[PDB]
Amino acid sequence: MPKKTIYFGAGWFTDRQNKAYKEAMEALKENPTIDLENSYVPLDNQYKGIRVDEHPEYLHDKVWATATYNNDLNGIKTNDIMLGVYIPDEEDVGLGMELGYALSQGKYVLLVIPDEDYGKPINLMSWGVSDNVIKMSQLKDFNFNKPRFDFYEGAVY
Amino acid sequence: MPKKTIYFGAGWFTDRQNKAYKEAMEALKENPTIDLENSYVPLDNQYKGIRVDEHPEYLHDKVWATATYNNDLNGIKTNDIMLGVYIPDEEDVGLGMELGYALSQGKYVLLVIPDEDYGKPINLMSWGVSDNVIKMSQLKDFNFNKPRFDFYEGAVY
Amino acid sequence: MPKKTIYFGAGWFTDRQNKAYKEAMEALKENPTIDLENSYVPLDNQYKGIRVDEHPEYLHDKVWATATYNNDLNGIKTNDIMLGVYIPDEEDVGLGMELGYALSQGKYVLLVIPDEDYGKPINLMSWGVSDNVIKMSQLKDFNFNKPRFDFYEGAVY
Amino acid sequence: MPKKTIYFGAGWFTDRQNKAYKEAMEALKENPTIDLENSYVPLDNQYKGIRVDEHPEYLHDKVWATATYNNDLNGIKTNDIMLGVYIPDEEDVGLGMELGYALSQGKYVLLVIPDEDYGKPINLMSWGVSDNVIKMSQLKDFNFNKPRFDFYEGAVY
Amino acid sequence: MPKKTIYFGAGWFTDRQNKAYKEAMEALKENPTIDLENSYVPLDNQYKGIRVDEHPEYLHDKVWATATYNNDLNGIKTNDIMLGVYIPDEEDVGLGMELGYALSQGKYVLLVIPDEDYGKPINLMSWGVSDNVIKMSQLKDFNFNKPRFDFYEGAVY
Amino acid sequence: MPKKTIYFGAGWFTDRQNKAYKEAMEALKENPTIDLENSYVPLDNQYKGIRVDEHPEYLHDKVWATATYNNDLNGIKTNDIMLGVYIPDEEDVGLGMELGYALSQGKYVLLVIPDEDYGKPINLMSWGVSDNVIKMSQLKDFNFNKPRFDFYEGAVY
Ligand SMILES: Nc1ccn([C@H]2C[C@H](O)[C@@H](CO)O2)c(=O)n1
Ligand SMILES: Nc1ccn([C@H]2C[C@H](O)[C@@H](CO)O2)c(=O)n1
Ligand SMILES: Nc1ccn([C@H]2C[C@H](O)[C@@H](CO)O2)c(=O)n1
Ligand SMILES: Brc1ccnc2[nH]cnc12
Ligand SMILES: Brc1ccnc2[nH]cnc12
Ligand SMILES: Brc1ccnc2[nH]cnc12
Ligand SMILES: *[C@@H]1C[C@H](O)[C@@H](CO)O1
Ligand SMILES: *[C@@H]1C[C@H](O)[C@@H](CO)O1
Ligand SMILES: *[C@@H]1C[C@H](O)[C@@H](CO)O1
Repeated sequence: MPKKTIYFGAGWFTDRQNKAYKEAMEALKENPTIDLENSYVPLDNQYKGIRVDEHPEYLHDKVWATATYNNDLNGIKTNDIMLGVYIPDEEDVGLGMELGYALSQGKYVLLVIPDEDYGKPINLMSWGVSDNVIKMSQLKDFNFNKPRFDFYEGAVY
Repeated sequence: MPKKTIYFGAGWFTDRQNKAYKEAMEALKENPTIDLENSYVPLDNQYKGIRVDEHPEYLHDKVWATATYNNDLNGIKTNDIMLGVYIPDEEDVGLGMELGYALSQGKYVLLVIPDEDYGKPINLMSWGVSDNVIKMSQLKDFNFNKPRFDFYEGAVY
Repeated sequence: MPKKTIYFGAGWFTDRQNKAYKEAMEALKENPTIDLENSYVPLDNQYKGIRVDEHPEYLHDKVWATATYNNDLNGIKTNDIMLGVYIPDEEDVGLGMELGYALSQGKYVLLVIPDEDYGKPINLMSWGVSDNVIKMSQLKDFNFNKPRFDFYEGAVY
Repeated sequence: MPKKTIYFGAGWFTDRQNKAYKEAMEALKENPTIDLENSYVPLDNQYKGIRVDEHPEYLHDKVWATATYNNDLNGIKTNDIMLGVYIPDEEDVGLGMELGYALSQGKYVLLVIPDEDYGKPINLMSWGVSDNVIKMSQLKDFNFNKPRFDFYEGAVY
Repeated sequence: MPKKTIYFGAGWFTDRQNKAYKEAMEALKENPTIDLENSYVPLDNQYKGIRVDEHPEYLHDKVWATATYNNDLNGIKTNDIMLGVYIPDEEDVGLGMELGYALSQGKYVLLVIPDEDYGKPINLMSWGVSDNVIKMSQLKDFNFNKPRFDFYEGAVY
Repeated sequence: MPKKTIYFGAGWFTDRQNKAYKEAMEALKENPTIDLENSYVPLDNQYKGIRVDEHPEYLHDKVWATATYNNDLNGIKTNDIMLGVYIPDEEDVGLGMELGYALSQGKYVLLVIPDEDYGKPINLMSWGVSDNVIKMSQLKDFNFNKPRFDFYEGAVY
């Protein structure tokens, strides 16, 4: 098969986020239309190897912030597809921004929602930016060579 | 004497959001470089007048959603400036998306934060999309004819 | 009192096209939110004054074509609003292209259809690019300072 | 060889359209730089499997129209190359729009004209959006890995 | 009576550059379609007032560079028109970049060349990005409300 | 490995330019993440085979200039990556423009500087457009499948 690369848009700040993250990453490893090795994973592309957790003084460093912001934008713009791991109860402003950038860069925008949450209401603008929204259990078999437009089968506020 | 129009980006989903919203609107009324009458306020431009809070039957109507999403994008693209009323503790995914769209449409992107919150950490991607970020009490006097790039005097996460 | 400029998108290749053209121009003269004098009219901006109808020697001149094409794109990109005078039975490929360019340049895209034709089916892609579609008799009073998204009250094919 | 995907921009509303469609599709099947399987063919991507011919009531459904319009845009934006099967005597507004969108998305824009019609006049804006225009008989051997800019060897009005 | 704002694109690194700069600024002061007061002049918008010529300690500060680069992009994107003061014998890479950004932001791109140099060859890519190119002595009277595409009356290389 | 294509942005007007050109081309031949055959090399894509050196009358031909400019833009837009061979002492306005276009087209923008010059000051706008800047000796081993954002380790004016 041909393979496409993605940007792994996913929060890592809550238990539900980290669960969905692990699940989505596992689904991508099993999906044969995805080149995960050459995809952009934010958490493995930390500027200069420095760990924002082990040294939180870097959250006042404007150079760190500039480089990290730009790395993410670059990760979106140089890969085929924008993936948003999306928790309806824990909606993320950063992801929202990235979705808007992905749209502007002409990328397919795919949201993935945990099966337990699929159907719960999501922000209108999330509903609208997305080209499609699927459940976590569909991610391993999603054909990224033939991405199509569809509507969320769920609520929007 | 020259005046600019804005898109009023703001959540309306919490008490702090609604407080900041009311404050920002009052600041705009007093700002002599702003034409507020010809500006786009999402809450007054929802398809058919309906708000999914006041009429929850439209929470699954895809026509309402399509038209409302598109009207907001149109409100961003046809106005001079993008405004984001921004609560650091209650960040909004919808606004995040709109910030990214505004960037893509070449708009000055100004965040306004309540004075009581100015300085609190904001999402890196919000920090990065923004051209500038000011406090609520600066909004009435901000010169929208000479908008400049500046860094938030505050943290990111 | 604020005024917007437009690009006058319209075919001039049939009797119905020319009729609608004349009507739309008269409506614009009477509309107080339009600065028609500073607007771009393709037919008056062809390279060197020449019209391939009035001087068919320029039908193979690539310089004339380059300059005229570029001037039209420039006329779209430097004006506030994109207008498409639109005959459902005599749709125009050139205008279609210009609608797509206008979309890409972040312009409000307004179709105007002769009252006698308003409601007739229009191409899906015209329906979709457009932000709104109105009847000729609405054009003189349309408020270009507060342009909104609306759906055609009519069919597509 | 490396292979590129396309969007199959072609009308299906006249005898000449359907002839050129069949020919262009055959040429693509034989072209070794094209991955036709993973290309976007509108007519095989009808929303929800519903047949606009067998159920023409869906031409008043705004959801059907929204999804179909968006699928086409998505088909253009997620594929490498924009292909416009172009009949000079039957110029298509929908294709025109799609050409403008393709330009905006940074795609190579290739028009293909039946050999019997190559040379006949085409709209200036079609001439201008295109990066190249070739005859149907050149399509099977076109090297899509090395697409180049050239001018139509033909008239433009 | 309507006025446009500009971005003052110009090198300041040679005697001819500085001469042309002074001349162009004087022309703009006298041009009644230009609002010079609300226009963006890079040299007066450098981060913190500092010029790497007057304070060379900032020649390795990445914060100064980030903010100054971003302010210039912002100055281009929030003003109506892109101006390039252009010396054919002393072409400037920085201005070149800014011309390309201006193009991407849908701005009219006007080059102005000292009368003594008008006609000398200019880089092809400068020739191509530009919408028009005029002589210094035309700048005071140029009608920025009706900007049109025209070709340089001069050579390229 | 997956391979990416590039646009070979490099002047050919000085001894230092031609040296860096030869070196960069050699590095690309040895880099296994690059498909050089299907990359766009300006100097081998001269319009219609005509040699601007052997026939310098074509530098007044507007058709030659139109086609050549458009070929370059096309070469940037249809390839994966923008490469700028960059001489700090011989900065090129044409390259600058192309860098701005590449940014606008969503491309990774890589500057390459001869090792003997790496560290010398470069224009701010060059520093800013670039996603990364490396030395000639790093080009053969650069992983174009995982391009990342970084800052020039050098001066900027
Ligand atoms: N029902 C909704 C939800 C969101 N928004 C837009 C406007 C606000 O700025 C932001 C709120 O999340 O997104 C909207 O217009 N209507
Ligand atoms: N000779 C031509 C052909 C087309 N057009 C542009 C302007 C019209 O809106 C549309 C007409 O097809 O395209 C033009 O300016 N000149
Ligand atoms: N230190 C610098 C270098 C360049 N520029 C911008 C503004 C000029 O138009 C162009 C000069 O090279 O680029 C700038 O603002 N500051
Ligand atoms: Br830390 C960090 C790294 C990358 N993206 C982010 N978005 C918000 N915080 C972020
Ligand atoms: Br039905 C239909 C489907 C897809 N594209 C179209 N353009 C005009 N009608 C269309
Ligand atoms: Br000749 C020539 C060919 C291609 N690009 C160029 N840029 C400046 N001169 C050029
Ligand atoms: C960008 C990376 C991640 O997807 C989000 C977190 O807020 O921002
Ligand atoms: C988009 C699909 C097809 O190419 C045209 C028909 O008008 O619109
Ligand atoms: C575009 C091709 C080359 O890279 C430069 C020369 O000025 O312009």
